[PDB]
Amino acid sequence: AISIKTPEDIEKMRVAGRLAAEVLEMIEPYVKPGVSTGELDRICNDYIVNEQHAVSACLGYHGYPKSVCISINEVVCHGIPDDAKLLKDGDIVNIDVTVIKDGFHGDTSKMFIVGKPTIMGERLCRITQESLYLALRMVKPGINLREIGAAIQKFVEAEGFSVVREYCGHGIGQGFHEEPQVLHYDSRETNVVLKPGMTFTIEPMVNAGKKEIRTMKDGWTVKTKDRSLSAQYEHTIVVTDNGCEILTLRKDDTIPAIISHD
Ligand SMILES: c1ccc2[nH]c(-c3cscn3)nc2c1
Ligand SMILES: [Co+2]
Ligand SMILES: [Co+2]
Ligand SMILES: [Co+2]
Ligand SMILES: [Co+2]
Ligand code: NA
Repeated sequence: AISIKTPEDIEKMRVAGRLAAEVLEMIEPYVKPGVSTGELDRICNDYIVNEQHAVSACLGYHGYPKSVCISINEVVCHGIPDDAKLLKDGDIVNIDVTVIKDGFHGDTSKMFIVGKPTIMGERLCRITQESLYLALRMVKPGINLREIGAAIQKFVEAEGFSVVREYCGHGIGQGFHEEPQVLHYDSRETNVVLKPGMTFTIEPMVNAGKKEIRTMKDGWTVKTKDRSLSAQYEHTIVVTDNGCEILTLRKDDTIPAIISHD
């Protein structure tokens, strides 16, 4: 559009964003060696539907068959939960949740390391999260999204890693994937000035190796071409008069929910 949310709209996004975040806090103790991604997905859907009184935006959307996306190791994104896929020590696992409540969407993802961490896994997860946080700290009215993507890329590359090009952040509200596209790297194509009341996600995908990615024969599951590890974190935000408010913050986040400039 780009769609500006009213205060009422924003309050409903606060509620959907909290619910999405709560799914991620809930699922954590279940993420252990020997659990399958299929069970994790069931637990999440059961929780969203029967405790939260909400629904998964994933389920049925363009025919997607499950309720969350679960992406392990070299899978970059859109991993499909499966009863036969079991987690094991050292795995890094992204769970991407999107909840609809009262017509509004809340979208967020985080990494989990399973059992005994490996050093590359810990590092990649930490740097990815730090790249999301740096971008969040830049959001305010007047800024251009190009600057934010540029800053993500500079940081990630300086840390020896690479930024997935083909996937980005997005506006969100009564629609799951709204304008604008929120690129996580510098592009001359990008020119979006932020205004208060915009709501969008930042969701960098970072590869320990080379940025290149291959989609699977299923035209969907995405892996890293060099089979390097890939990590992602995502938050949903609203642009405020002097900053942003994070709508999907968790107790384990180490960034304030409200960021203020001046
Ligand atoms: C579940 C179902 C359909 C989904 N379509 C998206 C998507 C489009 S651009 C970035 N993400 N993600 C999905 C997750
Ligand atoms: Co997606
Ligand atoms: Co998401
Ligand atoms: Co998203
Ligand atoms: Co360490
Ligand atoms: Na991954």
